Amino acid sequence: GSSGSSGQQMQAESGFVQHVGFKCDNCGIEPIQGVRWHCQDCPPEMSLDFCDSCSDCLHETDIHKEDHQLEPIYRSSGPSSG
Ligand SMILES: [Zn+2]
Ligand SMILES: [Zn+2]
Repeated sequence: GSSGSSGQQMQAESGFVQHVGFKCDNCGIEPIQGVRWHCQDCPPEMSLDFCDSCSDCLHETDIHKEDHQLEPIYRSSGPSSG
């Protein structure tokens, strides 16, 4: 059991992961804060991303479908050069 909500203010700050570039393909929230649900079924090119809010939502597109699965991405993992 888990569920959280928030508006649009002082969001980008010590509290939740701020994913830049990734936008929710459900509501349209970008950047995506918190956990970024990245589809697993979809290809690496047509990879989708849903916000924790739209994590329990169902979206079906040309490629994406309801059967497809989603991966809860808490923190963003990259090269972190430097
Ligand atoms: Zn959303
Ligand atoms: Zn998919």
